Amino acid sequence: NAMKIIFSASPANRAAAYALRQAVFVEERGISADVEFDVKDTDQCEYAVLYLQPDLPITTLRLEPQADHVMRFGRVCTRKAYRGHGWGRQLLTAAEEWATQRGFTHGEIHGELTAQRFYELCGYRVTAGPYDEDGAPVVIMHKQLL
Amino acid sequence: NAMKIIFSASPANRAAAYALRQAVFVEERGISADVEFDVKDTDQCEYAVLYLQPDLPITTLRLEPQADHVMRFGRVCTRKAYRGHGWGRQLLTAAEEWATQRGFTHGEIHGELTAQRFYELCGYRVTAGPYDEDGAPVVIMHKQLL
Repeated sequence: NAMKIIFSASPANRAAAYALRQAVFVEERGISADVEFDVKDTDQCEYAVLYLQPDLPITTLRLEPQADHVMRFGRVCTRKAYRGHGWGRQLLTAAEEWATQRGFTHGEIHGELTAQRFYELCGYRVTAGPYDEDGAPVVIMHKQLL
Repeated sequence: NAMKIIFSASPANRAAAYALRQAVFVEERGISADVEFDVKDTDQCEYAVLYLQPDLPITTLRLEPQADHVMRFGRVCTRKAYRGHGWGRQLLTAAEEWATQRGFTHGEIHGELTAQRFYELCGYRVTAGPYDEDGAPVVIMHKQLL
């Protein structure tokens, strides 16, 4: 049993991603479900999921391609018992490589202000903000992918 | 007497730019002067000014270079009696050409929500927002320069 990472729009992988987001954003943190789950969540949307076992997804992000070869990584979260062990960082490092393989040259993050330093260690920089949306501070960050 | 456009950090051109901004942002629209005039306003900062005559500046913008060959155009305004005749648009078209000559490949605007369509006609697109800062809605816009 090795740790595994999956990029795809399948029913099963899609389910894993929704289950993580429902537990963390909606239930644990009290965000409205019609805010968390949005018009971009279709059958065609691809998600990145990291599994310790086949029945145990632990961290996830949503792939959101933009114009001009910019990839945005969104809906980022980690199962509570597994936070603080570098799994999110491992997932992101793999998602960057997946994106460059498909011709994107820049990563893009709309992160919570409190996560600024984390993303700076991964090589992102603020290009706009802080501002405010849905009630709390956000910063726009970019990184050149190589 | 031809219309003239000037790009520079000289006392005289700098003065023209401050006079326009003081009249429009501070006096006409009631923004705090320590908000309008900021830490970027040094002797080394370059401004773009359009003159009908040598004693008559009518529209202006501030040159704000960013990392990675992105030029931001800021502190944009036009003398009241001369609004709505395309002068701002003429200035911007000239500032884009000035920037490409110096190796910048992208224009960047942080505009008021109400100006979205104007900038779209000039070839910009929203890449982030709307949000809110200093009390009112802003959108982040980009354009490829050619």
